[PDB]
Amino acid sequence: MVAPVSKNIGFLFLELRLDSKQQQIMDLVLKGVNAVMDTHHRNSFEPLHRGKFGAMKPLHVSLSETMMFANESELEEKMGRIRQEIRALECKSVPVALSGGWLVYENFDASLQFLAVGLSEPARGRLKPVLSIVEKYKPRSPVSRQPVGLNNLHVSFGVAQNAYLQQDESVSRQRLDSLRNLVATEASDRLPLLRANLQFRCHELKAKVGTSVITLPL
Ligand SMILES: O=c1ccn([C@@H]2O[C@H](COP(=O)(O)O)[C@@H](O)[C@H]2O)c(=O)[nH]1
Repeated sequence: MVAPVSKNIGFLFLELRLDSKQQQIMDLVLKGVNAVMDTHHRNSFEPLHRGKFGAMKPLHVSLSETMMFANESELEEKMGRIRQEIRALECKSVPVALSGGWLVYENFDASLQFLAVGLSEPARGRLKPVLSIVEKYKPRSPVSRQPVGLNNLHVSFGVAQNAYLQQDESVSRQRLDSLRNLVATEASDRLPLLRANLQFRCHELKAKVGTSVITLPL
């Protein structure tokens, strides 16, 4: 069939649309990181804020794991109840800001390594009511190995292929840990610039509902 996996799946997130200045800042930051990757013969991080023809692509804050409901109608009803419960909050908007240094997250099959920065403490705190609403409605049997919560809220800014994906797991983990050290020690000088400028106020959430993306106003 068509989309047999994604038909019952929902996922909640914040959409971060970069203005022209934020785009230029991320161009500059990632160019400096990738110069360091070149120097050290590592894979480069593809910038996540630009697509084909340099078209701007929004970044995101994931707010839920991949949620697999019993059928498509249950997915749509639960997403609608999340939409209403989020509207019912006093929240007119949620702020997004980052703090700390570079983090590198591996995806579920270790093929991709995401260069990211964690959300600042007040930004994570403002999302706790939203995260509670998600926890109330998510399916009890998870299909993701990585749950999404206050402890790992982040924005990813670039993504590299794991060159050691098909090597021994110990070799790949050693290369990932030295990569984490490498970007932190050698490619951190523009993080104050990134943290000062990659700040957002979101007036709505987004959800992937099956194959579609819908908007949940605050
Ligand atoms: O604590 C975490 C949180 C997320 N991820 C992974 O980081 C990737 C980037 O997620 P995101 O930036 O799209 O939210 C995803 O593959 C996710 O599974 C982790 O490895 N650990």
